[PDB]
Amino acid sequence: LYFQSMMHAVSSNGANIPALGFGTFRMSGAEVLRILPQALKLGFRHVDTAQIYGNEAEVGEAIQKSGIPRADVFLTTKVWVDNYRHDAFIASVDESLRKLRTDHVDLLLLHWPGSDVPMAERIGALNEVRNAGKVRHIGISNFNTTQMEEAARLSDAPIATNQVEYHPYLDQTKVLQTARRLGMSLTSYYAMANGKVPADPLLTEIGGRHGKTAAQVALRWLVQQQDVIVLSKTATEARLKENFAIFDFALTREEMAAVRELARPNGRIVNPQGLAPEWDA
Repeated sequence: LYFQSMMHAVSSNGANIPALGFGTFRMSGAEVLRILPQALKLGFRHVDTAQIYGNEAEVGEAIQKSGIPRADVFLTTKVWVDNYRHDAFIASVDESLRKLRTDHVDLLLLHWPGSDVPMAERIGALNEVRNAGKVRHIGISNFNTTQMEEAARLSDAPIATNQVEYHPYLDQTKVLQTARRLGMSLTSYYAMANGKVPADPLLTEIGGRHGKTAAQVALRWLVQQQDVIVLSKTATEARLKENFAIFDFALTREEMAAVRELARPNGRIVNPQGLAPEWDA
């Protein structure tokens, strides 16, 4: 069918997030200024950044210089945990918008659940900036299922997505099931599992069958799942074009089950003490 070879957007409780995004996590400012313009030319329309990454300024510059109308880009940033108290929260959002050279972001996330600031205060501030017209959609990041349920319950506005580490080596069964019940999506980071993916023999085998790399296989395995969005880090023009070409093909049912078997109890890469929650077991 005509639309099955094209990138989809993912219904994310009303947010419609493009299934593949340009993630600026792990990217320097200079890397962003070089590569993001090319990404946008090539056809990327979802850009993901955060206060803590320190590259919002360059994201803003790159988008502005691209000549892509603002309304055509889906732009996400994240509130850093140091900015969680109400007044710091509101101020940090205005500051992000100055760096991003726009009056609104499409999506604003709480970056991590771990904080002394009450959840309802953070969720309250998310809703405030949404109502102010500074944020179109609100969401969360690295929340466990208990916190997802709590966020959905406390928030007047729907929670669009939970952005979490997700790759073949980390099982997200419980998180996905909760997301789908609550109507939110899951946004994946670390699809490549810090280099494990290109070295995986099973993924290279499946990739071979389709004329695709192990990397494209992992990206496809994510993007082929219902309600899953994937962020890619492309620090060179070559990975850029490769990562984008994942709507060409589909994995068989058996290929999907096999990639799912790669999950390991020690597969999680990102686990900062204090910020990370008690992950679902």
